[PDB]
Amino acid sequence: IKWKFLEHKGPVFAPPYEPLPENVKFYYDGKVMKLSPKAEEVATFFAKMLDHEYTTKEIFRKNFFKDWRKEMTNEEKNIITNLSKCDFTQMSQYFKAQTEARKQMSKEEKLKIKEENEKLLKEYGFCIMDNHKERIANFKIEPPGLFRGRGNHPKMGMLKRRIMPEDIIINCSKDAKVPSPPPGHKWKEVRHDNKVTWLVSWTENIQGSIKYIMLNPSSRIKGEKDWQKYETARRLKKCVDKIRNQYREDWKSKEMKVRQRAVALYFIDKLALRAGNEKEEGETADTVGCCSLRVEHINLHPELDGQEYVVEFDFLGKDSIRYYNKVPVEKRVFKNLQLFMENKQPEDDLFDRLNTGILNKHLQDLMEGLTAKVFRTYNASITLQQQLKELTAPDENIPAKILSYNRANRAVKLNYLDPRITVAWCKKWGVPIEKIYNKTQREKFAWAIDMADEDYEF
DNA sequence: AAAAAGACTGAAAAAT
DNA sequence: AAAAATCAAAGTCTTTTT
Repeated sequence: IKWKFLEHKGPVFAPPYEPLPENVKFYYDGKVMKLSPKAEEVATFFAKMLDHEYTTKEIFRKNFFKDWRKEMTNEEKNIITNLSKCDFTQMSQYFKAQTEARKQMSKEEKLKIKEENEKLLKEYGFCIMDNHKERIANFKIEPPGLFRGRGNHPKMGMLKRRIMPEDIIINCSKDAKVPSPPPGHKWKEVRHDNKVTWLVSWTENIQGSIKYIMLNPSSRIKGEKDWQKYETARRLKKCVDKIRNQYREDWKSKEMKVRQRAVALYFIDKLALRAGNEKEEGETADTVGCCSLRVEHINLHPELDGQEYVVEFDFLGKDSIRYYNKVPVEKRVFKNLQLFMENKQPEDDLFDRLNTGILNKHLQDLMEGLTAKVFRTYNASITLQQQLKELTAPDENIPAKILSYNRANRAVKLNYLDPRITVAWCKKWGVPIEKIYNKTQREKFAWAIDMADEDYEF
């Protein structure tokens, strides 16, 4: 269970489309052409992005072009058949202009809207869960627009539709006043599931996944998970030795399987690679993680740059960010990597008999609550802790120590670091927490800030 | 088993 | 005064369906 009482106001739907001004025009093959409202709206999306690289990608241009056409009238389809013939320049000029306008505004102008914004947030940015009011992270529904997929996402440029109340599922307690939908509408459904943490959800049309409206990080519901998250990592700390000794043993098994996971566990532990869940071949942008590494991403070097037994990792991880690395591994690991590449083709899984489910199942068996990602938290937290002891100058000046903080903070993000660690250091050294964590971080880390002392040790 | 369904960081805008 | 400086996709992991 996640709560007992949950009463909130529902989402803020996207502002309705504002038709272009008459003077603002669109040209096709030199000719002028007034676009159907729907076709117009979609075109503005593209127009506002002509100043962006997205518009230079062929995947984007095509995905946009096709989707735009599905919204055109029958005649528009007949005419507009070449993107290269469409002229969005004037539309583009307009929006840029509009943006300039908002920049060149009176303080009188600026303040009004600023207060306008405060009225929405005060009303729709909070909810009541149990005894207290809580802040909501994202209370507005994602506006329609063009999909900004990262990397070579095969769907970038696709049209994200406008979410109606009819697509919205509301969640709140049974005894709560149900938020009423916009006049003339209905929610998709209303449920009272005290097992989930979300207030609102809906299915996004581009990938068919479910989007949710949840609470601020400073939430008890959120905060509590984070607290639990670091605890789990602390527990790994104790069992890591036992764990490292076991997979270090599995490196010599008569079961490539036992060996496949062990090696992967190694990299994860040692290099902090991500689990690597399989992604839909042809529906997503190809990035990989540990378990999903392919033969082609690894290249072994018996000896290299004076280094002996080097593994040359070269692939695209999360967000299509390239991970290149030369890693001197332990012999049995290096060799095992040869065994794993034997008679395989590049386009093949390195860890053919392994997956995140399998791996995590094993980790769980080793310690309840242990999943791959825990190694990233654990590795990051411990490093900062130890680098803080080692680098903090015991007779320092508040600002330089903060440097020490950065230096310690170098070899190691607000996500993989038990905040209590920084909370401890700041007290022991009398460095105001305010000096490291800003208002919001203090908001978010209030729990670590209050339940940890100069004596804290991750 | 495994797929499918479900529940939890980048980058752009805003804050002399 | 003005200008220059400092939200939502994409993963992981769990639960349900097949």
